Amino acid sequence: IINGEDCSPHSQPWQAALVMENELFCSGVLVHPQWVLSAAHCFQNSYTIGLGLHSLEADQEPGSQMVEASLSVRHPEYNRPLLANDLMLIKLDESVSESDTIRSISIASQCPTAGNSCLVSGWGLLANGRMPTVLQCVNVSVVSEEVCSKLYDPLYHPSMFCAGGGQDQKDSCNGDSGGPLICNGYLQGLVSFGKAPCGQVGVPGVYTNLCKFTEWIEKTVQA
Ligand SMILES: NC(=[NH2+])c1ccc(N)cc1
Ligand SMILES: [Zn+2]
Repeated sequence: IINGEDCSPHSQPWQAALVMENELFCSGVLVHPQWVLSAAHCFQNSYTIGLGLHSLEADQEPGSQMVEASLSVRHPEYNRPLLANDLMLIKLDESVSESDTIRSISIASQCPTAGNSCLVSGWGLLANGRMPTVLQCVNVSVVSEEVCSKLYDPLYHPSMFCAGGGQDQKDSCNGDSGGPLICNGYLQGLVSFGKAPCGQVGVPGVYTNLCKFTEWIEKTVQA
């Protein structure tokens, strides 16, 4: 997250983290007590999801569950077109509790609207160059489908939407992938990609257009 701040301790209780060896590579979103939503390019044969964590310290977090899983469904249309349909559903090895630091969120019912101020959180690279210690928070608004489609032509696809790109250089970055983008208390999208370096004036970051997969996500979970 570039030019963000420290989220209020557990202000985003749906936020999830994907960890490999000793590091952290992606984030996710708890959209169901047994299902985590993330970005397809974060695929892994097996996962280790950290929930209810303001900091990546399971010890400093009394209320946090480091669950695991292995079943993950990538969208059939991922990367076709290139970078398109970037979303994936990870099924937890076990349900989770419904606590005050771990809560599932609902997926945006309607689609993005330009200028609509939203919020994105994650543990990716900071405004400077490093890894943060606690979840970062930054606010970015949605860009008209016109500006977005033109700015990223031909990579732009209906399964994506831009946000940010303002002169406040607020944007996402490596490590924030899969992170959640909330608008009006709803999960509008997920961190997908964007031109590097991050935080370029006029170059908003692209996210997954979840409103265009509401039917698929449901269908996939109920089977
Ligand atoms: N928002 C961005 N510029 C971005 C998002 C994801 C990513 N992997 C790299 C850059
Ligand atoms: Zn805490």
